[PDB]
Amino acid sequence: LKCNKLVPLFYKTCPAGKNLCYKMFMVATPKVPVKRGCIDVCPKSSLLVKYVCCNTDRCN
Repeated sequence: LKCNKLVPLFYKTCPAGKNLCYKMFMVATPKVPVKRGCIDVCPKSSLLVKYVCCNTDRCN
């Protein structure tokens, strides 16, 4: 599988490394994307950050 990061490139493959592609923004005020990579489990927002994972391919 492969998603899109925000730092040093465009997409990334996480076939054996992980299985899903999640995002991590912060809502403390100005919604803002902070991290988007590949994980085998989506944790769970909390009070200042939410996360959006996907397992379809490119949907991230």
